[PDB]
Amino acid sequence: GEYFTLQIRGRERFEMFRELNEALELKDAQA
Amino acid sequence: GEYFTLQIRGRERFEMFRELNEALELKDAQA
Amino acid sequence: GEYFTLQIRGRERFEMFRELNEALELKDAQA
Amino acid sequence: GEYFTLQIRGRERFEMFRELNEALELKDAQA
Repeated sequence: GEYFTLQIRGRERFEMFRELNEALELKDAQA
Repeated sequence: GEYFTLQIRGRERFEMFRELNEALELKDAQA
Repeated sequence: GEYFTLQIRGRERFEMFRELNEALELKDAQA
Repeated sequence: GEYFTLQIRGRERFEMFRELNEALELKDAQA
């Protein structure tokens, strides 16, 4: 369990990955 | 709100997308 | 190497995964 | 066109996003 940084270039593509990470984070917030 | 099919070639890559869809689906199952 | 189907519900989210698959497919088209 | 950082927790999940970003980056390297 470690923390990694994902620096991507652009703006819209970064939002796509942000959505996939938004649901995963929701898993940790499944209370 | 419609249903779309994503047919990908390979096997491991398909699992990656499956994980991103596993959390999104978890959002719908946030009960 | 097999073919799998990824049926997702919604419309915008499907586009996100479509982009990640658009680049991967571009890898196979790296000629 | 800007640069954003995606800090995710874990280790395997970060690899998944790294793959989707590996192909996108390959698009910029389509020479």
